[PDB]
Amino acid sequence: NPNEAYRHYMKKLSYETDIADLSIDIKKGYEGIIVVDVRDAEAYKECHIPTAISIPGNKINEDTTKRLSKEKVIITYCWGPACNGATKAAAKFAQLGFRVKELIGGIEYWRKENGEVEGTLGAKADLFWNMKKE
Amino acid sequence: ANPNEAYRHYMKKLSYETDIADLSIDIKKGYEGIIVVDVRDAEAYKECHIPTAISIPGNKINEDTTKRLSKEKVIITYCWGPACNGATKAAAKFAQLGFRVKELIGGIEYWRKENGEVEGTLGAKADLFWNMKKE
Amino acid sequence: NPNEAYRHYMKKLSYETDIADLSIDIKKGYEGIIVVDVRDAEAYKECHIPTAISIPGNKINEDTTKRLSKEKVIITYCWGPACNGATKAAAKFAQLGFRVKELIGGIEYWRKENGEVEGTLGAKADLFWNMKKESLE
Ligand SMILES: [Cl-]
Ligand SMILES: [Cl-]
Repeated sequence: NPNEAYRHYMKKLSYETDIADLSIDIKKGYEGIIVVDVRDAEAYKECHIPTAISIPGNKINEDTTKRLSKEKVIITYCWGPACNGATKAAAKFAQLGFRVKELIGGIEYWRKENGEVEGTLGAKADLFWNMKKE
Repeated sequence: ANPNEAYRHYMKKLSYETDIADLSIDIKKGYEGIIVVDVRDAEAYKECHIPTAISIPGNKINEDTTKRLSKEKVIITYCWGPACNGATKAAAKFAQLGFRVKELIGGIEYWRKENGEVEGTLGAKADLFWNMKKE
Repeated sequence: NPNEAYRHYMKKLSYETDIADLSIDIKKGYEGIIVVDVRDAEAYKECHIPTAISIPGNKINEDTTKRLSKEKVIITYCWGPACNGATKAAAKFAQLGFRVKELIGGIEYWRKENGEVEGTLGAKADLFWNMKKESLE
């Protein structure tokens, strides 16, 4: 029924955010969020989203987030739609008592949507995770 | 989890959405039990949209703009693609209006990547993705 | 609240797996999973994921799954993000009593993430589903 549907979509929206919404908070300098790149350290060093900090997914714990305020909202992101990293991170952040949303689209679509990137390689970095690279 | 719980989950998920495949079918056979609604900006629509689809910007979904729509048909909302949440937000507003709705995963982005035809001013010449930098 | 949030995220993962996780399973030779390609038979024969068996979604039932172990886990995959195949498939498998998870990204992102492909056309096969090829097949 309509009511059940409404609750469903709203709830789904409460656990996520898209490239468009993020691009606005960054552009307006909203400080109510902390953008966290949960991919590999070297991946972040080569290319990452503006204002984002690095915290590889397997490194999320009390020590690596001691400086993060529980008053803000954590936005996690991985490579893209084909990655589950952002989701695994969200669970860990949540377990640590944070309010968290996962970015849908990842850095892949942030770039496809013509977003700016920072890093050692920038727009020259690989668009996708390379399963064979390692 | 166990099969019983798994079955419920997957079925439920399927009840709130639909893919490019199922859409193309109802469009090919001219099914009229649906109303394809483009939620993106008015300009994007006019430039390139899915066949049989109407234009209703997400931020404009309300009683006034949905007065000619029949609660008898099923609403199918769609935005740019996997990176957009428009279709989802649109579904909530539509369900809030007492409608029966489903969001289209893939957006018009995959409708094209899947050799789908489009109508509009620029047609297949329109940009594939949303441009953050465009004013 | 954090508590509910944790339950939500954990449950979402319990019904899926990604390219990365599957690649590690294929490489480590894990036998606790059964990769099932749910697309059209022809598509599979042309290009599919290593160690995966062909079982078209519309052809899933007790006859085609009789020789599959219930002790393992079924991983379904369709073309990609814009497909519901794997999800419809998961449901049927769950109805048959199997433990199952769907692969997000499908074969599309498997190949994009530089994955190996086996089949007739291999890496030369089409990357996306062709809406027109249907009438022609
Ligand atoms: Cl108005
Ligand atoms: Cl692409």
